[PDB]
Amino acid sequence: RPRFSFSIAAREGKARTGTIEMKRGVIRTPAFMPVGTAATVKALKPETVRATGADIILGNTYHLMLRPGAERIAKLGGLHSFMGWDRPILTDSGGFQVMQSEEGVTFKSHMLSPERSIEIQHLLGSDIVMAFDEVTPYPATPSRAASSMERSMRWAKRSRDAFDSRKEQAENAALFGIQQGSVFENLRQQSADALAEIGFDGYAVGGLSGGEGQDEMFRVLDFSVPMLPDDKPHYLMGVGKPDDIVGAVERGIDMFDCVLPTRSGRNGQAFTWDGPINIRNARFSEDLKPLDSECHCAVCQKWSRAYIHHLIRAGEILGAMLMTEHNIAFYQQLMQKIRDSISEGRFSQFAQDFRARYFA
Amino acid sequence: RPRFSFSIAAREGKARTGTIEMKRGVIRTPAFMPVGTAATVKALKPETVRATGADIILGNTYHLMLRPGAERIAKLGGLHSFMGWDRPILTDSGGFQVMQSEEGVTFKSHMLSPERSIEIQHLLGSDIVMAFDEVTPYPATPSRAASSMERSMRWAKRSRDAFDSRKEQAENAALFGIQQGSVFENLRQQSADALAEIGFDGYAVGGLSGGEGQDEMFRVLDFSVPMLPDDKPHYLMGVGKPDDIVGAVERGIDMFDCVLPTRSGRNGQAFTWDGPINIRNARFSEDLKPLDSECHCAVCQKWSRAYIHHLIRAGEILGAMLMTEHNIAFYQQLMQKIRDSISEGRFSQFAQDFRARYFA
Ligand SMILES: NCc1c[nH]c2nc(N)[nH]c(=O)c12
Ligand SMILES: NCc1c[nH]c2nc(N)[nH]c(=O)c12
Ligand SMILES: [Zn+2]
Ligand SMILES: [Zn+2]
Repeated sequence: RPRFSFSIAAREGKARTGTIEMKRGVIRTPAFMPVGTAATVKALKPETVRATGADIILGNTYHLMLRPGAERIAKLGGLHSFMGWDRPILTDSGGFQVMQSEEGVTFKSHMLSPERSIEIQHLLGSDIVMAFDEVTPYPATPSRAASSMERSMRWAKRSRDAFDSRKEQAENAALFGIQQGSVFENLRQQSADALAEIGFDGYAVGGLSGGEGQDEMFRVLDFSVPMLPDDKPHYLMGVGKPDDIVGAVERGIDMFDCVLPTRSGRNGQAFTWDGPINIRNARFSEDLKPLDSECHCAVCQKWSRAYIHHLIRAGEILGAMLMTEHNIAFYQQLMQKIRDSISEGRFSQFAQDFRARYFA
Repeated sequence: RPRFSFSIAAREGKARTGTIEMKRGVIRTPAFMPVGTAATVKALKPETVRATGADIILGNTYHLMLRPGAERIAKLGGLHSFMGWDRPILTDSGGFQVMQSEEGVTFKSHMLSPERSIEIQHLLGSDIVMAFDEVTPYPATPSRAASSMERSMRWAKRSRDAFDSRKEQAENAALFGIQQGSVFENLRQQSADALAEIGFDGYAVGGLSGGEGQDEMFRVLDFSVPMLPDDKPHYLMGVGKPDDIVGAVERGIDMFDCVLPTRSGRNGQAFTWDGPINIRNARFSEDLKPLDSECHCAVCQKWSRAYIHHLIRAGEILGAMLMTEHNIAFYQQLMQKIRDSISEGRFSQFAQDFRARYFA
């Protein structure tokens, strides 16, 4: 396998399905990345993450640099070895957790800058490295959005140069740039233009899911995604709810990460094709059905709603484990249905059918 | 398989190795039972419990009756179905958690008595049912020890009769009686005599590990175990540390349960053949070795001390999972080495070698 190759196998409107080939494996797009905060997808062994269908997971640069430490992980062999996940890993850059000077930022639990962020991602042994950016809070005035976007584009060039100057990283990993500009079309365009002039392996749409709500997010995606190079992956960071994913794919997004399936699983929320359920609710106390009637996951093959209800109410670790496994499996099944429907030219109908039942 | 059959395959001194055949499976003795408090061996799926070598697990009557409820579990199909463990389950009776009238006891989180305890164990679908007893606090005066023992023997007969009057339970489960009498040889003998006159499928030594310490516990086992019927299993409830298990087997015990491997795993203590380690200690922060150098468990095949150190310090659920799996696997490997050494007539040497290295 090459360092990086993205191929589109089929299209429907703005939606695409295809593959990213990297040295540690192939990633089927559109892809959902389970989030490994501190070198673990919470409550799951890596084999279990893989069994659900995940091709790639996300690691958080900010958190890993605080504990256990980036240099410590490198000394121990890198993140893949440390946590026992041998497939691709994408690492975010830290600009979200940060949300200061033109050089970068210092904070108390440390320093982050374009150079230091790329270096930490190198120390971890990341396959997909994200450029270090400045993330504008929503809402943002035009002036502030422009200033943060301009800074982010200067930092994208510094990110690019830091990555390239590290031969081992440049030869074996990929680097993605991050579009900014808040909700403003002209800034989004300036940003896209700047990123494409520098050139990246992939392009994230940054700055959304920051409080603007789905309508506004979709409106911004409507004009922002066509500004990115068509022949590279489009990554929407920190999204999201199933309906957010479907609608973002309808608008050209190829990759996703979110803590929702994991976090909400631990809290008692299970995803189903008829919408999420609150497993702690009394209505589930003697319900022998699985979490979801169609789900192929091991949890739904083996345990009832009633049992998982008990586990979560009791604070048992196995409750977290089962909820999380199901939720991640559900998310992967969603992505698989999206991939198959696009390849078969029936994604429009899938989205319609999905929504009518999920929000019945 | 029969309802119940215990066969001794080999002996060395007072130590025995053999099998208990029951309808849901065979139990290799000497046996360690992982404890499932509230319908879960904490942090482990039942398949993982089985993969470690466990033949049987313990369920806590007291806790299950409080949450989720005994009648609720019966309505849902019984404990095996509820939690997804299809092999034998032993349930304790509640007399430990209780530690009042001659009829039984009422308390606030409910009622327990010989009849109600046997009924709850029936509702759960237990394979090995324990008689309901009264457990004397240590230390106990001779007079108090005698009174509690006498009461326990009256309650053993009531337990026996309740079990027998329930045809389904009598035909498919086994009933074990519990010897009491504190540290007093004459009371222990009276108790053994009373239990054997009633007749049970197995005999537990109750009332120990209550603060008397290992020396005293071993002294009491020295005279108490020979009082029990030789041809039935001998169960030491709530024991224990590896060296406690070895010494109890040297004195004729065939079965064990304890929360130590699970509880102490979650807290950061890993068992090793050179003794327990505190994985949170700084000395493990960059240690690439497995938890134990010889352990065959999946955790030690795959992850380092350093990683598990990180997980436990971070409060991650996977830390609990890995620690627990290892500790239960260690305990099963201990039991396997005990079984093999007795069968091969080299258990004396094993015990000696085990102790010299574990306490080096
Ligand atoms: N949801 C927006 C977002 C999530 N994670 C992010 N990480 C970075 N560097 N930048 C961003 O804009 C975002
Ligand atoms: N360690 C003593 C002990 C543990 N669990 C027990 N359960 C019962 N019924 N009786 C007992 O004496 C004990
Ligand atoms: Zn499922
Ligand atoms: Zn191990």
